[PDB]
Formats: sequence, C-alpha cells, structure tokens
Amino acid sequence: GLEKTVKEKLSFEGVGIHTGEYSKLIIHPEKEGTGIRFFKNGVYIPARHEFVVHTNHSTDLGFKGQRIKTVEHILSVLHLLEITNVTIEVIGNEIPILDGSGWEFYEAIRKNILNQNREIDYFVVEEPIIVEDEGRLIKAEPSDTLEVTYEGEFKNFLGRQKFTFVEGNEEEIVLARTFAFDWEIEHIKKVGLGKGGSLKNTLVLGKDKVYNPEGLRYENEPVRHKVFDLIGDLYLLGSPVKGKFYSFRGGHSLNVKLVKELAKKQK
Ligand SMILES: C[C@@H](O)[C@H](NC(=O)N1CCC(c2ccc(C#Cc3ccccc3)cc2)CC1)C(=O)NO
Ligand SMILES: [Zn+2]
Ligand SMILES: [Zn+2]
Repeated sequence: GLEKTVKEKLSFEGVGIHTGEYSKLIIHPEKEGTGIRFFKNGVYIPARHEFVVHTNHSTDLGFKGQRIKTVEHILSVLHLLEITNVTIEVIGNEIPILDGSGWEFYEAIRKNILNQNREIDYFVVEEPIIVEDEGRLIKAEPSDTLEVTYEGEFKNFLGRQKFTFVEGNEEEIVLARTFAFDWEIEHIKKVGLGKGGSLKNTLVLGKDKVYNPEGLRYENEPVRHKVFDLIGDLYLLGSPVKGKFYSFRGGHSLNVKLVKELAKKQK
C-alpha cells in the first residue's frame, strides 16, 4: 500500500510501566521517506535496530545520550496501521503504558491516517531463517502477508497456548495487555524495573490465580500480547514487514537478534 503519516498532531500521556514516571507523547506528521523516529531533547532517535540499547523486559532506544524506554507497543500499532513517516516526540523517559495494550494508540491513530504519494518499500523476508536461545526459538520464512505465531509454555494454570495474527486481524491483538507472573515481580523491581506496573495496566497471574478483578480479556491474552510485542520489535527493520514468523517462548532479546540477522542478510 501507500506510505502513510498522521493528518494532525496526536497526543498521549500517562505513567511509564518501567520508570513509574509520568510522560507525554506528541506524534507529528512527516513527509514521504522520513521513516519512523523518536524525538527527545533536540535529538532524533530512528526506530531502527542500530539504536537498541536494552532488551530485558522492554525494547529501549538511545542516541547521543537521549534514551526512550518501552518503544514496542507504539511501534507495533504503527506497524499494524502501516504508518511509515512520523516523529514521536517524547517529553520524559518512556512511552506511556496506558492500559497495557495498544488500544488507545490504535483507535486515535487509525482515525487520523493521511495516505501519502509513494508506495511502501516493505522489508520482505527472502528465505527461511532460525534464531535460537537455550530452548527459545524464532523462525521466519517468505510470505506475501505478515503472519505472526507465538507459542508459550507457561508454568502456571495456562500451560501451553498458541496464537496466530494475520493481516486484517489487527483488532485481535491491539487489546491484549502486557502481563507478569507474581513469582517474577520481586526480581523485576530489584533490577530497577516495573516501577509503574499495577493491576490497572498489567494482567498479573499467579500459579493458579488471576489478580485482576476484571480477569482476562481473552483466554490466551498473554500469547496475543507476545505476538503484538514481536510485531513492534519487527518494525525495527525500518519498514513494514512481509514474512511468516513463528516464535516459541521468544522475548525482546531474541526478537532483536532475529531483526539484526535479517538486516545483515539484506545488508
Ligand atoms: C509481557 C512481557 O512481554 C513484557 N512486559 C514485562 O516483562 N513486564 C511489564 C510489567 C511489569 C510489572 C507489572 C505489574 C507489576 C505489578 C503488580 C501488582 C501485583 C499484585 C498486586 C498489585 C500490583 C509489577 C511489574 C513486569 C515486567 C512486555 O509487555 N514487553 O513489551
Ligand atoms: Zn508488551
Ligand atoms: Zn531480568
């Protein structure tokens, strides 16, 4: 399809899940060929793998001493809507988590799309590839359509679950929230993370319990969210992606490892 920007400036604000600080976003329209980039304290940070500085519990970007935490959800929404040219101005240190899903970003951006004059030059997976990390695995193969499967093997009541996104089913993953296991929270807080995490923005699960009074939005909400996360990390290739992906227990580190191998392959 055509390259796309936003019709007008779009604003979002709220707490960041990791920093726990309040931050504000301003999504600015941009001309054809600009690409997706962040802007903080006079510095432009392109939404590309070369700018990744952290991958543990979030994908973070940095350039010239300016850092932005948790870019995955906003990038996933922009990837799904095929917004190719925008500047995301960040007043703070992290993208707001909002309700833990991409819903608010998705709804506001989809109503404000401006089609542009050039076609999208997609990042097209040309051959099969596999990346691994001690049991964890991500594979990609050619496909005319973006298809993303995530399979989890949870150590609680959820057990094994699988979910596949295909083009046209964007609404099936944009409402799936970030999640956490109660036995892992102490470690996350000890490593200086999850400061803004709560039952208002995270689906919190125990061995046999759901902490959230509203419960799960879907029986497989965690794997739908993991698919949404991978689509965000795939946008670090610098263009909307065409390929069929399968992730078995993948995370941001393995997602970025795949992205860098795909980019190197196509140099
Ligand atoms: C999903 C994954 O891929 C990942 N998030 C992840 O690993 N997180 C975010 C949530 C953090 C968190 C959330 C909630 C709480 C809390 C709480 C609480 C518990 C009981 C009662 C009241 C509040 C603590 C840390 C933990 C790490 C993700 O979405 N990456 O894009
Ligand atoms: Zn996420
Ligand atoms: Zn950790």
